[PDB]
Amino acid sequence: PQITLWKRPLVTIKIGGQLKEALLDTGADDTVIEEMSLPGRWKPKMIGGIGGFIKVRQYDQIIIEICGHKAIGTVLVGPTPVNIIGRNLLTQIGCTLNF
Amino acid sequence: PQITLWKRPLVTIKIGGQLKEALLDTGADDTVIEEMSLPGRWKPKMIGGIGGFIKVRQYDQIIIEICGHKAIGTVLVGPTPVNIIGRNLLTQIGCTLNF
Ligand SMILES: O=C1C(=O)N(Cc2cccc(O)c2)[C@H]2CNC[C@@H]2N1Cc1cccc(O)c1
Ligand SMILES: [Cl-]
Ligand SMILES: [Cl-]
Ligand SMILES: [Cl-]
Repeated sequence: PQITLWKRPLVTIKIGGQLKEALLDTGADDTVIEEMSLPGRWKPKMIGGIGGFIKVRQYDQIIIEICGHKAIGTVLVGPTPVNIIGRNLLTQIGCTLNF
Repeated sequence: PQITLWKRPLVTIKIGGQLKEALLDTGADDTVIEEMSLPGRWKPKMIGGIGGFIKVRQYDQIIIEICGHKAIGTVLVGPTPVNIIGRNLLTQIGCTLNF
């Protein structure tokens, strides 16, 4: 699809068998999702936000659907204001910026 | 142009007679620039996300040139670690997400 930016670019994702709303965020290096259960071992990760740094949990090779497009990759879990699909997965689904 | 997301989508902007590097950020509602002088009245605002909030100065009707495209809108100025072009200006240059 082509998504304009007059409103927040919110889409539906599927992760852990559940539908969630998430923001397509080209300003985010990484994908971060609100607290939920994911399989496997995790590693620590620091995000640098506009207001400061924050530590989250990194899960690798997680299955996730974004607007119906299947992806498998790194998902961070922590206290994000909104679920964020960052560049790591935007690249997987072939998303570009155009003007 | 078409901009892939393998790396941060940084572009050159011209604002207030100055050249700066800024991030095209579809997850940002607003545009926020590091400390600099801008003309006109301003009012204080708080903007935030995963790492906390920062206090910024809101300037309205500011002309910017983003990667060669002129636009006008509100620009926030404050202690942001990265210059951010948000949706309020991305729309004006015709920027969309495509996949
Ligand atoms: O921390 C923030 C942040 O505060 N904002 C909000 C913001 C920032 C500037 C202006 C505005 O109106 C809103 C977000 C927006 N996209 C990534 C901005 N980030 C960075 C981020 C987020 C998640 C994962 C990452 O790897 C990086
Ligand atoms: Cl990944
Ligand atoms: Cl505006
Ligand atoms: Cl449009």
